Amino acid sequence: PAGLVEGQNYTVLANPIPQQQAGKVEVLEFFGYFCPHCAHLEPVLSKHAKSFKDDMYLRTEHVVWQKEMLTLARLAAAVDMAAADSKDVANSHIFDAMVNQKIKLQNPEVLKKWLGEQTAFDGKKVLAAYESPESQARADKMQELTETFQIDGVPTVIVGGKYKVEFADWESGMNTIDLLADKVREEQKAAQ
Repeated sequence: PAGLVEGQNYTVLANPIPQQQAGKVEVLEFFGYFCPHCAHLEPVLSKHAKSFKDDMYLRTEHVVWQKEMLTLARLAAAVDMAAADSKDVANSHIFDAMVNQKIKLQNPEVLKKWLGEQTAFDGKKVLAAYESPESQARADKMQELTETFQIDGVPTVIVGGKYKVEFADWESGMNTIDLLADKVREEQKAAQ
């Protein structure tokens, strides 16, 4: 009952998600900017990621559950691109705008004006990223992942491509991530 218990604090995916970086331990969060629980997880997870070892990284993917949602995935892509060095501020700003302010960032006309006005993070650079072909292809991939892996709830966190965190609350889930990361690290080394 202590530590990792399959079916209790984690489960194993039927089909693993390929990691972006080989030989590292990926922590993958599926989320949506419209999602209140995702906005609450955000500060916990982003803080915890500061503790990550050099062989771990946090990857995020926005779900696409309807055609209108692709714009939000393109925003997520743009933040990843242009705001890599201050993603936390950007996500903070976007969750507030969507969840608290009720701004329709899923509408490109609304989103582009809003982005141009942000400076707590580099809104103009994120706007440029949004307008780039990279972001359209990052967003298409998010839809593909959503459908292929049947991600039907957010937030969802998967470690090492295969271990889904079953959260009791956000804080305890961070401990689960650490345990799963060690499990992965030593699985991947034992197989090499």
